[PDB]
Amino acid sequence: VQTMDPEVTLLLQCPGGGLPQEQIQAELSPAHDRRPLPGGDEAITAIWETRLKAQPWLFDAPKFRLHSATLAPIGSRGPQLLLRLGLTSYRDFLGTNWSSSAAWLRQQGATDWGDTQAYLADPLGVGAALATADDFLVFLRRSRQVAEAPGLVDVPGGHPEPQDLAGQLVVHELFSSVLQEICDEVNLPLLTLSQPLLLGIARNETSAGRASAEFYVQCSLTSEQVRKHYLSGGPEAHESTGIFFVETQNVQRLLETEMWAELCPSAKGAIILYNRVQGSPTGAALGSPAL
Amino acid sequence: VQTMDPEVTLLLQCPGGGLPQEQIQAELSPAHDRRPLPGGDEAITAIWETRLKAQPWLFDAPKFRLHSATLAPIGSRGPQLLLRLGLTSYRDFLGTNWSSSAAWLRQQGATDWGDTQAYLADPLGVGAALATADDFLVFLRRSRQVAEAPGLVDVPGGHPEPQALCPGGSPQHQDLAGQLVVHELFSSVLQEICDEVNLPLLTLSQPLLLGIARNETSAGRASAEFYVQCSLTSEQVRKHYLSGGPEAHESTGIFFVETQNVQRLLETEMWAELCPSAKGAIILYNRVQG
Ligand SMILES: O=c1ccn([C@@H]2O[C@H](COP(=O)(O)OP(=O)(O)O[C@H]3O[C@H](CO)[C@@H](O)[C@H](O)[C@H]3O)[C@@H](O)[C@H]2O)c(=O)[nH]1
Repeated sequence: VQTMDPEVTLLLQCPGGGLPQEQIQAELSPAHDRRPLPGGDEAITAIWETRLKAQPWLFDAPKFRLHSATLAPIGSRGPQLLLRLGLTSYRDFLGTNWSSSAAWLRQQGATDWGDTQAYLADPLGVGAALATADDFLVFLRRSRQVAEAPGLVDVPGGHPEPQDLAGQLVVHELFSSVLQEICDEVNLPLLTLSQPLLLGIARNETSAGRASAEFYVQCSLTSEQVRKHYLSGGPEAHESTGIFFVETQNVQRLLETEMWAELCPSAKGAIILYNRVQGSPTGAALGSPAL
Repeated sequence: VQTMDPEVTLLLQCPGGGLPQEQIQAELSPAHDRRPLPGGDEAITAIWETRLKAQPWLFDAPKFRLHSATLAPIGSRGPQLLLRLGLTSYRDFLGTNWSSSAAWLRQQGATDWGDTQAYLADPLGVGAALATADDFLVFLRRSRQVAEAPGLVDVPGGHPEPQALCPGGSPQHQDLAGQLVVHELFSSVLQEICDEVNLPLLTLSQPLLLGIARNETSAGRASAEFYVQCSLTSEQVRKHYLSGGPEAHESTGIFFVETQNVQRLLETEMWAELCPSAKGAIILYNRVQG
């Protein structure tokens, strides 16, 4: 499903209102992993060592890989969504998605396996349309020290990391990770946050199609209280350089403004899915039983 | 009655031909319900929470409980078959028949009440040998997201709903008339075929009951197995099933087998793809319909 702004495409769009954790299953399997490059993965090793010469402190972290997502039959007795996930890493991401030869990898991939992403790490990111009690969406200015989308506008992010029921632990890890990041980066108490709702999955084409799962999260605080909580942490309590707010009523028309050029690809996917899927009621995160 | 597959036993085999709906009566009574477990129904509650953690989409719904069945001599006035039914639920079903203690429950029941099923929920399922105009039986492959027998090949079937006779909810035995219950059993069969195969009701004949088989992996849970004919051919049936794409249904494929092969069906590698309840339907079909 192609959207406007060619930086962004939609892999998954959930039905209206979004989907809760309880209606989602995950399948985590080696069959969902990246395919070994044509040929040899030491090309990844070469890039990793070429970087790391310039930045010796770089560390490789494990990530979930998105292979595919399938919506179930409308109003069915099973889960409404199945996520097929593999394992990948930051090292493989730098060596494939962000490598110069990334364009070569997608063509050879769709040729060989009939899937452009077959030779790409495709780590699954997470993002959130965080809505305030007085109906604003929260945005964050990225610090200029980052190589990816420097100085641009973002939404609260995250990165889940790997640790029947196995699939539910993964589903749980994904949903928990967006709450954990909102608390850490925006400095909000967990009590003030609703249970997240998945809105869909968007692909960043500037990243050669890395997907990001986009969630809706409601905050019981007003836009003024959030800002205070954010600032009260001080410059070192968050890795963004500042926060601001846009009325939910103005979010739909937002792409007319000069702000859209400020937004990073991930945040765009979040806004687009928010406008299309919209929100629905959920209770306090603390009121839901943890697994 | 040993059926020959240790996964299947026959509780009842109908005459003919199979029995039409007009010849069958149901009696509901709280005496046909499950006896309260010695430990308690709290053991059922613990198992329910555990199953929900793995599959949150599971829902508890009321079910008919099969207690027993009795045939009468043909020519006798009134029903030739009486089904004695209780009320149970999907929660009780997972907490008893699919409990790890199931074998221990069947023993306690045998000792105490002289009935292996005494402490088991035993919801009554329905299934259908569905023949097409060009003489194939129809088969469907189960999803992996089901609570039991994931990924196995099955016949059309499902659970009759007591809540269908009294939409008010929380059903009592006195709220459910015998003839309406028998009707719900026969109608749930036709409706399952319509919903999962996307076949029009007008193409389906009135189901004939072949008998009742037990699923020994589910600790003897019983299913009623019906014979139903379709006026459409295998090809047309496949087309109907295919409209809407793979996500039109939760089943993952439709398959056809010649009725002549059905007789020998379990000398074939197809047999090893079948869940127990589908094995029950084939064994009764072969025996009652040929
Ligand atoms: O009350 C219910 C009923 C169904 N489900 C779920 O929806 C699915 C419905 O499957 P269904 O086929 O209707 O019941 P099963 O118990 O899963 O399957 C058994 O019952 C069917 C009809 O009796 C047979 O065809 C199958 O072979 C037999 O395995 C179940 O797996 C469950 O996941 C519930 O959560 N609560």
